[PDB]
Amino acid sequence: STQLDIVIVLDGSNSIYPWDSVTAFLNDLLERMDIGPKQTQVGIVQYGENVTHEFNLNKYSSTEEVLVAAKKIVQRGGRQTMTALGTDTARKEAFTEARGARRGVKKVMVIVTDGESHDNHRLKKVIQDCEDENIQRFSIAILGSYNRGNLSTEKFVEEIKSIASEPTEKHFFNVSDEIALVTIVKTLGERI
Amino acid sequence: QLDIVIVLDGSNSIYPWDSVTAFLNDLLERMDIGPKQTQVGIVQYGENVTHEFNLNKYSSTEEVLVAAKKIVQRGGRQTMTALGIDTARKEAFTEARGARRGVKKVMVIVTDGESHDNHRLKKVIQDCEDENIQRFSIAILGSYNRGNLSTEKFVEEIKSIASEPTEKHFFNVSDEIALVTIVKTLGERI
Ligand SMILES: [Mg+2]
Ligand SMILES: [Mg+2]
Repeated sequence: STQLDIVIVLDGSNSIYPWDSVTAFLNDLLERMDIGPKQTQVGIVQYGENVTHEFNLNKYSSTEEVLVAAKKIVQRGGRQTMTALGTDTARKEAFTEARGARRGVKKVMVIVTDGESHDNHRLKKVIQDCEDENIQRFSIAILGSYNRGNLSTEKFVEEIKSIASEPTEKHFFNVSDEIALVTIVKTLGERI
Repeated sequence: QLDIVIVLDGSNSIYPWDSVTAFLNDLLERMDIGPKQTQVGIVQYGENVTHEFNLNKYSSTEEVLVAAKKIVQRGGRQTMTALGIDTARKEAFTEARGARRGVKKVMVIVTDGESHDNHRLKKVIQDCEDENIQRFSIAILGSYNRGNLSTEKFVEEIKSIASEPTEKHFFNVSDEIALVTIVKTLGERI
């Protein structure tokens, strides 16, 4: 039966606004989980230019504690968007026994971003490494800032889709804007 | 809490071998291996039997995984399943090779053909029953189907090796490349 190690990878770019929309997403997604050492564990990493572990997989042992922490996460911002670095760091550091990962438990990564990555040339390798380590990946593309800035989103969407596990349609979410993020909580939760 | 001995048919008809090592990797990487947790030993048989490694040879999952990938196919024409199972019972499951007193013994048998020492199965299996060894048996029908051979008799033989209820302990795998698909389910039942 179930058991789950979930690491949410958050793009802290300034373009994402309002930040309340992201924390609302975290709250609504996480409150529907049974969090504990013998159940689901959640770890959160935020990236911009560099990466920060907001908290490890075994930092909190109850849904209640996680919800309190999730709300405290502040937007770190950043010039460049290093999604490959964020994902790779999550694989290499977040999903390790030292930080709480559990032997034999299913691994799930949830990536939320609102732009193409400056280190997109690393994605091919980074994604394959996650795949070899059996990390199911759900990727979320927020088209808000791009649309508000009249930027074509075609390539952006293609890039974020490439991060999602197959079948893509089930692991990739095209979110029109920040305020619409909480809208996918029900579905994402049913698929994780 | 578990002493697991995997008994692998090494007969040349099984192809590609990477399919068997992929199965081992995927199955073993989900276990917590150690002298205080799960222990794994592997035996490979053909016309003869070889202990790839004893139950207490390794004390961690990572070590087991590195060793598992190194296991080479030894081949053979004769499929001495009875000998393989019997050797696992009286040799692999001994305190000398790492077996822990009081821990549950689990055997996982993987083969792609009827055994040439089939006349010994009833006796060998009964001895396993007497010693309380839970048995999971996996029949790969790859070579048989490719060779257009009937599989009814083959499947019945492998089912007879599995502990009851057969539904829980026996697995019918269409071909080598499909072996990896039972890892999840097998891992949950052990
Ligand atoms: Mg941005
Ligand atoms: Mg054979």
